[PDB]
Amino acid sequence: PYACELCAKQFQSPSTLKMHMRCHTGEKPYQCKTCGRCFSVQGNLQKHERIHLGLKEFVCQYCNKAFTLNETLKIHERIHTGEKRYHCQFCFQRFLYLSTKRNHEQRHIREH
DNA sequence: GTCTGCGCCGATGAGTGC
DNA sequence: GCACTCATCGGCGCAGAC
Ligand SMILES: [Zn+2]
Ligand SMILES: [Zn+2]
Ligand SMILES: [Zn+2]
Ligand SMILES: [Zn+2]
Repeated sequence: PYACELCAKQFQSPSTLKMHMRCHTGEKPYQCKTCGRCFSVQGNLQKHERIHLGLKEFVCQYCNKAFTLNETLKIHERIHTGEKRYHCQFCFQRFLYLSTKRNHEQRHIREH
């Protein structure tokens, strides 16, 4: 609907195209008031700002370890739930971590 | 050299509400 | 139609264990 003049990717609205163009201009409008690091995406600055607060607000319901970000907590909880979301494309094996799945698939390929 | 665990990013998407 | 918030998910880097 809204196409990028520089790489042909397409977007839904003026605002999402405007956001994508920052990948090409390097514009980073949103500046951390503590350390001065700038971000292209306001939501990414907000994650960063949690680091300076030092409040690890996201707590594991299984072992009670605390984390700075919700996403970091959720990745951690996979250890407890047994969620293995990375599937080998060649066999039944399932993996907790993407890097491990990738190395396992490469072993299939080296065998042909 | 690989597996684990995790800290911190870029960039896109879903949901929401105007 | 539109923008905003937060989720999502890959990438990367690293340290400890083996
Ligand atoms: Zn582009
Ligand atoms: Zn900062
Ligand atoms: Zn836990
Ligand atoms: Zn396999």
